[PDB]
Amino acid sequence: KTYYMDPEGSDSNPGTSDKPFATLVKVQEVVVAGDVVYINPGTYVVPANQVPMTTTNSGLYHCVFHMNKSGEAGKPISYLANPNKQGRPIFDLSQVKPKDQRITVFYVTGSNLYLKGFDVIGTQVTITGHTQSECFRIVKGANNNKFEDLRTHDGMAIGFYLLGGSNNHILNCDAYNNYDSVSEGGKGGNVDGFGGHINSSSVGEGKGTGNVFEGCRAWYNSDDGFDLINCFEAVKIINCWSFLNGYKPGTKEVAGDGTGFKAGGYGMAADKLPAIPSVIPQHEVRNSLAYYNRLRGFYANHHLGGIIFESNTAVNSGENYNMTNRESPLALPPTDVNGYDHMVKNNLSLVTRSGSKHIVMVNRAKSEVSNNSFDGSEEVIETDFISLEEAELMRDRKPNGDLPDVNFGKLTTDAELRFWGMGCF
Ligand SMILES: C[C@@H]1O[C@H](O[C@@H]2[C@H](O)[C@@H](O)[C@H](O)O[C@@H]2C(=O)O)[C@H](O[C@H]2OC(C(=O)O)=C[C@H](O)[C@H]2O)[C@H](O)[C@H]1O
Ligand SMILES: C[C@@H]1O[C@@H](O[C@@H]2[C@H](O)[C@@H](O)[C@@H](O[C@@H]3[C@H](O)[C@@H](O)[C@H](C)O[C@H]3O)O[C@@H]2C(=O)O)[C@H](O)[C@H](O)[C@H]1O
Ligand SMILES: [Ca+2]
Ligand SMILES: [Ca+2]
Repeated sequence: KTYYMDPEGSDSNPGTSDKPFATLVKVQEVVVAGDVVYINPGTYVVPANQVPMTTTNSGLYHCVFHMNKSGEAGKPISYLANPNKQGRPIFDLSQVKPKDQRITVFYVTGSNLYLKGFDVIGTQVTITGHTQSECFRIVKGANNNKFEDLRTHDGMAIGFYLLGGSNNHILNCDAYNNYDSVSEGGKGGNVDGFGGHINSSSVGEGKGTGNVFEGCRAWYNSDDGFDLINCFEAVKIINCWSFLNGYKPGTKEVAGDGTGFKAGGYGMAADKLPAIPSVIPQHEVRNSLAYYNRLRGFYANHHLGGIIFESNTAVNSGENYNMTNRESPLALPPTDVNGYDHMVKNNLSLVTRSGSKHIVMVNRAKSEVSNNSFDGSEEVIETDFISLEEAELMRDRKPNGDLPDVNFGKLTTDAELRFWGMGCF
C-alpha cells in the first residue's frame, strides 16, 4: 500500500523501497483509496516527448499529470515527499514544450487527495497570444483535497489556479519567481501565485464552497500574488503573505498588475456585461501580510458586493487598502463606486514609500470600517516595527511546512499598546 518513486528509478519495477517507480503516470496506473506514494527527493526531469495523460478544452491544454483517481472519506490517496530522506522532490518541466498547447502540470479532478512536500519548476509557455500555463489546475468535481508544502517556482505558469471544486485546502504552499517572458511581449499579465476563479459551472454547497488558501506565500509573480476575480463562490485567504508581485523576478522592472491580494471583481469590461453568480460571494482576507507589491496591497478589485479584510498588515504596497467596487446592478458603461457591504477591521498600514497610501474608496455608511491604524489619531512609523528587513519573508519554512518566525512587520510591545489588536501579528 505504500509505493515509492525515484529519479534513478524504473516504471518496470514493482514500486517498492528496494526497487521503486520513476513517473507519476505509472503511479496513477495502480493507486486506490488509502494508499500512500513516497516520492524520493531529487530532480525529476519530465521528458520533452512524454505524452500527456489527458487534454482539456478541445486540445488547448497538454496535461502532464491527470490527478483523476479519488480516495474516500477517511481514506485518502497521499502523494508525499519521502519523510525518511533529506531534501525535496522537484519536477522540472523546462523540456515540455508541446506545439501550440497550454500546459497544466497537475490537472486535478479526483477527490480526497493529499499532495505534500515537493516542487514544480520550469513550467513553460510557448503560445504567443493570450495564454497561460498552470502547475496545479483544479476544476468542478475535485472535492475535499489537500495541497501542502508544495512550492511552484522559477517557471512561466500560474502556481495554483482554481476553476471549481469544493473544500480544497491549499496549505503552506509557496508560489514565486513565476513569469511568462514569451507571450504578448513578456507583459506577464496572466501569471499569478494563487488564483481563485470558481466558474459558473461549479456553484453550490459541496461543489464550489469552502476552498481556502492558508499559510501560503506569493512573491515575484509577474501579475498578482493572490487573485479572486471571476469567483462565484467565496474563497478565503488566511495567514498568507503576498509581496513583490507586479515585477519581473529579482528586479523592480514593470510587468503585470502588482496586486498583493485582488480579492474579488468581475471585470470592468466596457463592451459587455460579465457573467456573475446570483449571490455575490463575500470573500475574506485575514491575518495576511502585503508588502511592496507594484501597485496595491489589499484590493476589492471592482467587486459587486462585500468582502472581509480583518487583521491584515500592509507595508509599502502602493494603495495598501483599496475598496473600489463596481456599481450594482451590473451596468454599461462600467462605473466604479466607494466600496459597499465590507468588513474592514483591525488592520495595520505603514506608508513610507513614494506614492503609497493607507486606504481608498470605501463607503463608511455602507461598510463596517472599525479599528484600523490608518483611522487612529497617531500616524504609524518605521520605529514602531521590530524589523522591516524584507529578506526575512523569504526565510525557509519550518521543517513541518509552517511559515518561519519573522520580526518583519511585527509591532514592538510599546507600539502594540498604541495600535491594540491591529495587524496580522
Ligand atoms: C477591471 C480591472 O482591470 C485591472 O487592471 C487595470 C489595468 O489593467 C492595470 O494595468 C492598472 O494598473 O490597474 C487597472 C485597475 O482597474 O485595477 C485588472 O484586470 C487585468 O488582470 C486580470 C486579472 O489579474 O485577473 C483580469 C483582467 O482580464 C485584466 O484586464 C483587474 O483585476 C480588473 O478587475
Ligand atoms: C479556453 C477559454 O477558457 C475561458 O476563459 C478563461 C476565463 O474565463 C476568462 O475570464 C479569461 O481569464 C483571464 C485570464 O486568462 C486569467 O488568467 C485571469 C485569472 O482572468 C482573466 O485575466 O480567459 C481565460 C482563458 O483561459 O483564456 C472561457 O471558457 C473561454 O470561453 C475559453 O475561450
Ligand atoms: Ca492581469
Ligand atoms: Ca492576476
